Amino acid sequence: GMASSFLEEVDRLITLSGITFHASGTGTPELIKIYQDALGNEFPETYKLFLEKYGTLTFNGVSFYGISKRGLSAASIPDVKFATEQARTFGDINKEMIMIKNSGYGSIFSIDTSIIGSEGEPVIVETNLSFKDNTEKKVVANSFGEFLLEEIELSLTDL
Ligand SMILES: [Cl-]
Repeated sequence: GMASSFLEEVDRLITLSGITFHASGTGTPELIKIYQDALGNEFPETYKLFLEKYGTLTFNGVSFYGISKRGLSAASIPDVKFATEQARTFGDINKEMIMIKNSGYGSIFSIDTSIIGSEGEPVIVETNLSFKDNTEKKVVANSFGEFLLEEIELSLTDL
């Protein structure tokens, strides 16, 4: 299914691609457990697969957050614990959301563990500057895996 074919597909696409993908490479089963416990969230299967294989992934300056090289000592994005804790402190996302991408000002992308898509995983939501005021979310992808594949596909057509 989608989750069992996810890593093969991402690799197939990175292989075809001639852009450089920057991956921390530092995700491990132990660190995945530690991040989930710290944030208070279960990570969806495609996100944990991504964490284990890539850790983080940045390409064309498009950055998908995760387990950075410094791990618990990360002091900036693209570490997902850093980003998520920070956003919660500032009210831009809540305790059920895991921040995974920030495409310029006022556009935050999260795994929403409270909103399930059609593949048994949490969807990706986009939230903006007024989230702390109105809590509105926009669904922008059916799962973490599908979101990442969509953005890598876009890189294969657009400069
Ligand atoms: Cl890193």
